[PDB]
Amino acid sequence: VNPTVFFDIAVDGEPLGRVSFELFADKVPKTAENFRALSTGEKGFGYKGSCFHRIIPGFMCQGGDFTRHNGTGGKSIYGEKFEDENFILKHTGPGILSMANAGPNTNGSQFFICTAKTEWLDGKHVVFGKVKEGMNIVEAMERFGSRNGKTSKKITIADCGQLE
Ligand SMILES: CC(C)[C@@H]1NC(=O)CCCC/C=C/C=C/CCOC(=O)[C@@H]2CCCN(N2)C(=O)[C@H](Cc2cccc(O)c2)NC1=O
Repeated sequence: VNPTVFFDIAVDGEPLGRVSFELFADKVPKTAENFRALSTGEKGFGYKGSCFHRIIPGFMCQGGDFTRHNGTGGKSIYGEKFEDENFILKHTGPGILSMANAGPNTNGSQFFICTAKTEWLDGKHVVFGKVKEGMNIVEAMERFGSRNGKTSKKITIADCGQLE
């Protein structure tokens, strides 16, 4: 009933490991579906081959700009940015998957993975999933970030899809 999807993470093209996510389709169906479909690539576009453009150790890893690859782009499966679905789920700790945005109701494809409890994001960013397996891989990804977020190596989603 709740999809599981995975990313295979690579560092400058070399496999690091697999991160899998439970998507909370029972609580945020529209936001979950967006990420799910972009993870399978089923519409002809999505996350495969894209990079994590901003990694800030102790805070979060942000990705999802598969159109411009620099953090300015990305697009939802809905033909336009979409509304903040709800704010039921909170940023409770490491592993929380949540939507990046440019203000209220501007969800696209960019998302972030928390690497700490970030409760100050509640009510601003829509939480729609959590890491299930491979949190250690997300932690390792932090090695390649910095205080301002620029990455020291290219951190990419070499492959991704749905497991369940
Ligand atoms: C999706 C994309 C088109 C979007 N871009 C625009 O709004 C234009 C200007 C961005 C300025 C960038 C600031 C970066 C600051 C570094 C620390 O915080 C971040 O990395 C945040 C973490 C939550 C997810 N997120 N970026 C975003 O959603 C950020 C906005 C943000 C910044 C800081 C705190 C915060 O809660 C939210 N938005 C974006 O990245």
